[PDB]
Amino acid sequence: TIALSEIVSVVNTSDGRLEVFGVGTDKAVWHNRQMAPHTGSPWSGWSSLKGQVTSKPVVYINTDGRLEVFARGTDNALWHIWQTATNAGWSNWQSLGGVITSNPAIYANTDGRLEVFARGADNALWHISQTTAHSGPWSSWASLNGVITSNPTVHINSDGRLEVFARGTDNALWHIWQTAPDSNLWSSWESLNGIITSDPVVIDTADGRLEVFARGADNALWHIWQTISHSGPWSGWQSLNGVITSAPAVAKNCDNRLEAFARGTDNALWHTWQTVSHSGPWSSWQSLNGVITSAPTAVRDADGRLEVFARGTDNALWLTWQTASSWSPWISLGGVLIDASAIK
Amino acid sequence: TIALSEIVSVVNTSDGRLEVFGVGTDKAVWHNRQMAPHTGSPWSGWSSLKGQVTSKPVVYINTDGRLEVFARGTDNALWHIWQTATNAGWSNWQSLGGVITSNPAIYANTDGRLEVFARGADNALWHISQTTAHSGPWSSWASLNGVITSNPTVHINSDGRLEVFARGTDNALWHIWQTAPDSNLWSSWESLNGIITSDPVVIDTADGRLEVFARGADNALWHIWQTISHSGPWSGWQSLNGVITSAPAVAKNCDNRLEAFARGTDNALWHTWQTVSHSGPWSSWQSLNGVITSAPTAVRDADGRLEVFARGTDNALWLTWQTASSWSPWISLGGVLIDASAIK
Ligand SMILES: COC[C@H]1O[C@@H](O)[C@H](O)[C@@H](OC)[C@@H]1O
Ligand SMILES: COC[C@H]1O[C@@H](O)[C@H](O)[C@@H](OC)[C@@H]1O
Ligand SMILES: COC[C@H]1O[C@@H](O)[C@H](O)[C@@H](OC)[C@@H]1O
Ligand SMILES: COC[C@H]1O[C@@H](O)[C@H](O)[C@@H](OC)[C@@H]1O
Ligand SMILES: COC[C@H]1O[C@@H](O)[C@H](O)[C@@H](OC)[C@@H]1O
Ligand SMILES: COC[C@H]1O[C@@H](O)[C@H](O)[C@@H](OC)[C@@H]1O
Ligand SMILES: [Cl-]
Ligand SMILES: [Cl-]
Ligand code: NA
Ligand code: NA
Ligand code: NA
Ligand code: NA
Repeated sequence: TIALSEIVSVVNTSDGRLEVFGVGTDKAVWHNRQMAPHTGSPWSGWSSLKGQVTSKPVVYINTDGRLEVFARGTDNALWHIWQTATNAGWSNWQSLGGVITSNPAIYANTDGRLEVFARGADNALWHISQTTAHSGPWSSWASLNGVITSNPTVHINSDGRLEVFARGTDNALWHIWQTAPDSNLWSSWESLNGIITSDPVVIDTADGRLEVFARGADNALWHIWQTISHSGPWSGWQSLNGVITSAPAVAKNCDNRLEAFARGTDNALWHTWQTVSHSGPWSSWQSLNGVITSAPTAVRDADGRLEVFARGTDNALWLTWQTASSWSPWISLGGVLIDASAIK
Repeated sequence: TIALSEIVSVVNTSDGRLEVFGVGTDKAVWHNRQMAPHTGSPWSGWSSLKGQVTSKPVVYINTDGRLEVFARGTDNALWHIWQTATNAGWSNWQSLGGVITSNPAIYANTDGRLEVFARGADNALWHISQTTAHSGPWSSWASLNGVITSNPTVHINSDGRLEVFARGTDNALWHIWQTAPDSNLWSSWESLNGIITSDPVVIDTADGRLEVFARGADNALWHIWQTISHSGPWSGWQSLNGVITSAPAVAKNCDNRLEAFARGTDNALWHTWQTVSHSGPWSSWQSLNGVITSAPTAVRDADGRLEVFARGTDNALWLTWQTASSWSPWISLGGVLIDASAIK
């Protein structure tokens, strides 16, 4: 099992609007977007992209600005749907085949080719990629092996090498990396040790280091980071304390200070942030209230403010954001969302 | 002729350090970099990359994080030098041949291939590109025609199409764009009218629109923007007032508010900024003091603060940056820099 998942995928679009993707009771993918590129913009409301999915739907932005959404289908294949033009209309759902047993994880190679990572029936990590920048057709499926028990997460190093993170059968954090940008050549799997009870979250720091956050065996938030830009050795695990009842979400303030969000024991949203600078010590955990039934999802908007989404007790998506002094009261974006995570 | 040029090229590197490139009295390219990814970091001091150049040296970051510097040689060919590894050592200077009559202008295509633009002996716009992502070999040279009387500037649209801007023989702003990302297919040249007396500066707004700044016939700062994301029609010219005696420089605050810098009639650095938000009205012009002998060069650092470089009366490079309340007093980074601009 893993800590309670994020309920939506969010992106800050090429025209600076937040757009959220979730799963309805009907197992279709629904999306909601800001009208305007500003904190507190009015929202479209929920509209259906249809499909029938059995994973979290995961949006990624192509290097040409076109959104593309990846999800496991009811047939256990990887499916996708994409904008035919930047912030315009959508394709039909198309199958990329395979059989997958996790949420997909996506990143652009330095050459503009999306690469998708997902667990297989064998609990190994599999991958498939665009054969040309921001376009089909796609490569054959292949395996990067391992034995994983969490959803995988991918990020790019500051030298353009993709790196993937996942929990192992021993409940340690494991990782594997490209040996060169855009490559089909990967490292061996390596253990970063620890005992983790959530999906891992990966972010690039202002100084080009990967930093991974995960819930610990004690339900505290832990983190570990590359000690040199795009390189090991890693720091070894450090606790950020708290007692959290969901997966964490992490985003960068516009001054690059990291901020972590998670559900607390009182079912409120809690957060901890770097103080002073992106090199600064972490704050005490503080409450942002709400009563939430999912992990929070955090994103920086076009005004450089953090916005956080979470499911409420009514199964609506609710939203709070940074103000000059504080955070805004929770508002409802409505909808009825399910946790469709392929791993729970 | 054109307004007095920027003296350096600056980048925020893949490990969040500012690195500045200039030309010495010896016509070699010199560089200076922050030790640490923070406002007020100590600097390396000036070190030589050698070469013998007759343009502003222009640094660009490859999609794999490797810096690459482009300059016209004393032989009037395009030359370049690149990091062999991300924030590591440098190649030898290599010729990309051709004959050019402007500073080079560089952007990455969505597929990771750098494309370089420079004026020819015929005063047409010429271009050359990497044949593969972040690597040689390079394409043949070819012309995009036109007749230009300023250094060209290139930016990518929010839909991944490169667009180039330059002053025409009629002193209007002209532009030309790719018809598709990564394409060799371009539009016809189109006039945006106006009368401009500086190189144009181009920036992408938070909402995915190109906005161009240039000095006017009245030595005021003017600007014009795409009215729709990655699309015409354009806004038509609007004055931001001031009386400026250098080219302008523009950067984005970490909340995406645009800020323009230029030398004033008193030879001090002056600036004007968007107030409230990236959609907000522009401030009155205010002084940041100094006595400068170049256009300013503006960049946002890893702490989300603007830093501005300018040549002093002693021909040293000086530096001021945003503080909580104000701006820091000018400090000297030393060196002896010349304006090597291929167009003055
Ligand atoms: C990232 O996991 C950190 C874990 O490190 C382990 O070595 C500790 O025994 C354990 O403490 C209960 C932590 O959860
Ligand atoms: C973020 O959740 C907002 C919640 O606010 C709570 O105070 C309400 O009782 C409850 O009302 C349905 C909401 O779910
Ligand atoms: C994201 O919300 C989608 C839901 O919208 C609701 O308004 C519908 O009643 C419901 O259809 C049964 C959908 O699941
Ligand atoms: C961008 O140039 C704006 C120019 O627009 C011209 O139409 C004006 O006559 C002229 O006013 C003196 C401005 O410099
Ligand atoms: C940015 O320029 C700083 C200048 O400050 C001036 O106040 C000094 O007189 C002068 O001293 C050499 C410097 O060039
Ligand atoms: C960027 O500064 C480079 C200059 O460094 C100076 O210290 C040297 O005297 C001078 O060599 C004649 C260089 O041009
Ligand atoms: Cl668990
Ligand atoms: Cl002039
Ligand atoms: Na954006
Ligand atoms: Na905060
Ligand atoms: Na950077
Ligand atoms: Na300012």
